[PDB]
Amino acid sequence: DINVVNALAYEDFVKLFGNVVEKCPLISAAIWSYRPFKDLADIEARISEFIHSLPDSGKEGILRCHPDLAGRDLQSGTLTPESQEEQSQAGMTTLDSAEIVHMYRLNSEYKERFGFPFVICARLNNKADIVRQLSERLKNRRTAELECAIEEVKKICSLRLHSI
Amino acid sequence: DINVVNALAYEDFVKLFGNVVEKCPLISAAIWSYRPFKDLADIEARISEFIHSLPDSGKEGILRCHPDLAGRDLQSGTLTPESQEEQSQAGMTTLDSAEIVHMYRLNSEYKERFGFPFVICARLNNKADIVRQLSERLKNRRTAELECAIEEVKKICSLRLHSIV
Ligand SMILES: NC(=O)NC1=NC(=O)NC1=O
Ligand SMILES: NC(=O)NC1=NC(=O)NC1=O
Repeated sequence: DINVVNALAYEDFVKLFGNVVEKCPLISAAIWSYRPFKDLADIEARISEFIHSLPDSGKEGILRCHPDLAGRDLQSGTLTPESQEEQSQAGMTTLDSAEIVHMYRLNSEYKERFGFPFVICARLNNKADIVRQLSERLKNRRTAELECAIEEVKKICSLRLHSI
Repeated sequence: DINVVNALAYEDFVKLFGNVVEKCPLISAAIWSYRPFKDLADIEARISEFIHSLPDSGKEGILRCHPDLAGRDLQSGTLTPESQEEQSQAGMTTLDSAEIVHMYRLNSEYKERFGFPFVICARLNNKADIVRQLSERLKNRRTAELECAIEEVKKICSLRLHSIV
């Protein structure tokens, strides 16, 4: 109900919406300045607007706040609830030994090339789609890759918003 | 040693510097793009420039990521390590029921006016300085108070950085 949302104290707005962009509560905290909102779509547009106003370093910074698919945080039970649910949905929690070594290998190569983690919208992809895109995006130039990765962040955000 | 900082992987850099601006690891994460850093001052300068590049809503957003002095989080024991140590040094951890209630009311008035928390460098202020700044800054215009608050955020960041050092 956009009306209860629009009436939220900023503290409560940030508590509810503070993880729609992984570990970046600043983003949701920022867009509260633009209340009242017309609908959830208004909130989405404001968030996209904010992200796109950032320098490239800010975009890369957002990416660096994300945990690896099937990486240290998954295997340590230190993912946020959203990341944990999303990664299980994409099959990351039931990878076999060979699949885990492969994901490690693919992640290391990606981060070495680009200087941020590989990010994809897990809820929109299965295991196979994920390996396909990783191998694919590995071949991108940095500028094109940054745009690609931020689009996945925005998709993740939209789904997270709609799960609230 | 800046050489060692300059050699950190972003995962390690974010882990170590991710809380120099409260609950805003994004800023630490962003500035890693500009490495190598000449010195600590280059780091602070990149932080400052990043913050200054944000829209006003981003600056407000940063402030909104800070907990209240003596507030729910302190009482619940759910502050970040730095905030916890910083409020204890400013005398927020040994307040009686009266004072806790009084801090709550001052914070309520400020945040109702400005639409973000009252932020002060706690490691440079005692409990009486805190109440005094709270009352003076309540009079500021919103435009001015935003810049004043952000300066305090930069002060906190500088001392967090030097504590890491
Ligand atoms: N791809 C990632 O880097 N992280 C994952 N994508 C999601 O949507 N959730 C995650 O945990
Ligand atoms: N003033 C605040 O809003 N927060 C406090 N100032 C600090 O320096 N540390 C805090 O926890």
